Amino acid sequence: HSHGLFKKLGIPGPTPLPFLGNILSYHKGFCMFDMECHKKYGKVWGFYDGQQPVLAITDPDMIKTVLVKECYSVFTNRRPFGPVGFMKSAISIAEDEEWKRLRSLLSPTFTSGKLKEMVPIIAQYGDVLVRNLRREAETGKPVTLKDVFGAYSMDVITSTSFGVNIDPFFLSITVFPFLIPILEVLNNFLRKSVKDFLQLMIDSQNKALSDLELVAQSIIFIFAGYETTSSVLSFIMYELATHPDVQQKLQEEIDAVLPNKAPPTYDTVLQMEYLDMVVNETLRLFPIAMRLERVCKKDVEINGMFIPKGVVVMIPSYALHRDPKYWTEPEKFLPERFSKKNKDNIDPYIYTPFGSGPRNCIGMRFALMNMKLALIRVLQNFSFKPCKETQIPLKLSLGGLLQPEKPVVLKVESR
Amino acid sequence: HSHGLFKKLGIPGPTPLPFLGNILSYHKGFCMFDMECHKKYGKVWGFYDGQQPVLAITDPDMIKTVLVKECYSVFTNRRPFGPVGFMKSAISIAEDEEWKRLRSLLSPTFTSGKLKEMVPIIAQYGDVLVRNLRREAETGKPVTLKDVFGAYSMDVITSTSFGVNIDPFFLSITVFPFLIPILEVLNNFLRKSVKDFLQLMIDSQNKALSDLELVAQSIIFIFAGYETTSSVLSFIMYELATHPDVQQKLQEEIDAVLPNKAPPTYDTVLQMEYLDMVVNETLRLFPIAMRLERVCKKDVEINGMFIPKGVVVMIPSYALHRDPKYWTEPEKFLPERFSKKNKDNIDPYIYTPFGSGPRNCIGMRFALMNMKLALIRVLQNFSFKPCKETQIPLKLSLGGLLQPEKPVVLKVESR
Ligand code: HEM
Ligand code: HEM
Ligand SMILES: CC(C)(C)OC(=O)N[C@H](CS[C@@H](Cc1ccccc1)C(=O)NCCCc1cccnc1)Cc1ccccc1
Ligand SMILES: CC(C)(C)OC(=O)N[C@H](CS[C@@H](Cc1ccccc1)C(=O)NCCCc1cccnc1)Cc1ccccc1
Repeated sequence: HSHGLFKKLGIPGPTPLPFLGNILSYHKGFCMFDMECHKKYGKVWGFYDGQQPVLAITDPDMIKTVLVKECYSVFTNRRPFGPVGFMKSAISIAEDEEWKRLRSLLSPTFTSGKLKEMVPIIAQYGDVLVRNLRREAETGKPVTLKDVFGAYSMDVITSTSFGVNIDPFFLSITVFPFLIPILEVLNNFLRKSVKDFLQLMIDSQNKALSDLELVAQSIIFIFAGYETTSSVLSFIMYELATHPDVQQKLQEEIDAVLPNKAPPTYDTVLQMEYLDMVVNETLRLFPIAMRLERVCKKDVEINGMFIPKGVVVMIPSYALHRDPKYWTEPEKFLPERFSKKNKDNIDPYIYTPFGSGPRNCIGMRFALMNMKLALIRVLQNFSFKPCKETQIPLKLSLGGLLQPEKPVVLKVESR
Repeated sequence: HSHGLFKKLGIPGPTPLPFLGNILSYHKGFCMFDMECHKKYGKVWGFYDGQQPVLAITDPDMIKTVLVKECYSVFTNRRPFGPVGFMKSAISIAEDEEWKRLRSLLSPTFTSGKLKEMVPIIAQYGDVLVRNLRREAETGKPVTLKDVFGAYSMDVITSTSFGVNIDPFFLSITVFPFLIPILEVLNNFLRKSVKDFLQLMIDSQNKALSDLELVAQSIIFIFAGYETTSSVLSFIMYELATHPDVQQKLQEEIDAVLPNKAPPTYDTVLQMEYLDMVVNETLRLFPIAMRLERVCKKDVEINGMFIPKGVVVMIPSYALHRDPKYWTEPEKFLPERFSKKNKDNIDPYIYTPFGSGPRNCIGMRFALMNMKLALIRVLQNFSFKPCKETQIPLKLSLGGLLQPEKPVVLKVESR
């Protein structure tokens, strides 16, 4: 009863089936579906997540309009996600004025000054990461990176935020979004554990912040602080192993900036350009968000195109990061794309690993620093080679979230 | 999990039961529940329609703030009603900017000029109403008013709007509002019959109006144009029968303005003050809307009182129309309250039979004229006396909508 929206507007796209819409095309993942649609319809197309119309845009100006120019006015909130419960007060989930309050309350936590305070604290768990790698390296045995990276990722998020130091169904959500309010009325490790980030959240309480709403942000920061950091670091070391010349050229820069295995400081990390080039190129190949979404809260006509209320505007970050119309040989791992000689030829609204506009990743600078502090301390001590069980080429998880199919396993040799 | 909102805010009210909230108190109707709550907690109280918090206000300034001062900004929409289907595009149901468009598109239909055009058309069915009453009067037999009034009400709405001339479950809606989106995906006499009001709706099409959205307004105008007119006219004739002095004093004014049973014109109706006093007093005793509601779309602090987002602000029109703190002997039918000697002592935010602010009854002036044109032609020919089966005193429908329990039946005598 709503599958004729894009047909009325003259917007191309795949023909939706009743109830299901176009979800059956997700059998190859969100990424392959966006790449195929981008090659079939061009700059703009639409589809249906069940009965929910989703409009996809690939025009950099139109992307700037949604993410930056018309953020506070029209494209303020993402697709409604539930059931969440008390997590509705989370900044990544809150909407409209409730989000505007949380954004300002939590913004001063990721400043250039607050990050510099965490470098002396993070430098501890970097050495634990090396010494935990030193054990599984002297013993000739392939290492699951996401395990030793996830242990480092959780050790950082619990101390930077609080100070603690320690060593299948969403498919029906899109088909049955009417069942989301159902589960809300159908209804703890942290609801009392909360009873630094945690400091400022009470120091931005001295229009203040609640407590159940303080826990919700802490849980959110623990999610993204754990899974995103470990998953990207795994993606990086796979590329460094499958491209040994890049791994060595990176090791040469680390030793030049940090001789005698110097401790990586805040200022020494921002000086390494080839390290940032490797991180940015890996994030181009593997944008863990895959997609950026905004809900059209009222009828608009952006860049000469009518968009009706309720439509979910989507930006296919993965499909744009691998578009041959912007990247030469887009499947190859080439960090020289982000060299200061070639960095100018990159549209910031085509390359969006952290989003754009007022609602981008608030912890972008923290995530870049955390991963760079991890790579520096690890590559200072070890080199990485592919193993017999190393999945080459690496398959992406055909499911929902952006992960490798088989875990990344490489050989570790101590320098 | 949300029954502590008014307890946190220090707002009094009845203690809600889990899931049900306070709906069990509706066993005496919305009206008796509001009257008892108004006497128990005073100016402001709160309750829960299941899990939905509803705040009741009785302060005229605070009522003016919600209905008039902060309408476009905060209190723009009513309680979400569903499942409606295509009727979501109806002006009484539409929200935010969609309603603002429909209001302006349909406003010029109820001007003082458009009503004057319908007086020569309505005057036809007034004589049919008399001649249909003349048959059941020469035959000594009590008449069900709502039947002969409903036949007149439908004959007017179909010709004024188009030109055609022809002679149990909502309880679960409040407990299970999560089931409303369910029924929406679960899914005609007028969807093709539409294929004057109907004129202007296409003449306000020559940012225009749709067609399925044109039918939705036509159906809405047929609802209120049928049930409201007949129900109030029944309430009026009961009061005129149970107060024969008022019925005669009204008959004297009608014959003075319209001698020799003159045809009631637009200008002759607005001259009769005692007729308007009878209509206004009946609407005080019987405000068919009972309640006025606005959804708080964002946190506000109106008249020194914090109100959170999502709360349904409610104005108990019935309870305020019978408040002894504003009306002396509020249960008695006394049209002299609206005399030009005493009309000044009436707060327009306490007496709201048609609402107030930008979202009041758009067909207020049409309804007043339609009923007055009906009373004039009927009282010119007949007098009304109570019968053996006349329910004296009249009981109100203890259920949902404001109706009499037993239908109003009176004796009719031709003058
Ligand atoms: C490699 C690491 C990360 C990447 C690539 C990444 C990427 C993203 C992207 C693409 C968005 C959406 C931007 C948009 O919608 O325009 C986002 C949102 C967000 N990210 Fe991250 N993220 C990373 C790590 C983190 C970390 C460590 C945190 C720590 C708190 C974090 C917190 C958030 C929050 C709170 C939001 C929602 C902000 C809002 O809705 O206002 N992310 N991230
Ligand atoms: C005795 C007769 C009537 C009474 C007492 C009455 C009363 C009311 C009241 C109290 C409201 C809500 C006002 C508010 O929320 O502030 C309303 C709304 C409305 N009424 Fe009536 N009404 C009557 C007859 C009619 C008629 C004949 C029409 C013909 C079209 C009509 C059309 C509407 C509409 C469309 C709305 C919603 C307006 C909007 O939401 O913008 N009503 N009425
Ligand atoms: C992706 C899309 C649009 C198709 O549907 C959605 O699932 N919507 C996302 C909401 S799920 C929720 C995760 C969660 C909450 C409670 C318990 C378990 C799990 C969340 O709010 N997590 C935000 C974490 C911050 C983050 C994550 C990744 C990278 N950097 C930062 C909203 C969303 C989507 C994409 C990026 C960010 C946020
Ligand atoms: C009352 C409350 C707040 C507790 O819940 C609601 O049921 N909400 C009302 C929505 S029901 C709908 C009626 C209908 C639609 C399709 C098919 C069958 C029935 C409607 O939109 N009818 C508006 C008709 C205009 C009118 C009616 C009466 C007097 N004058 C004008 C919204 C509402 C409430 C009170 C007054 C006006 C509108």
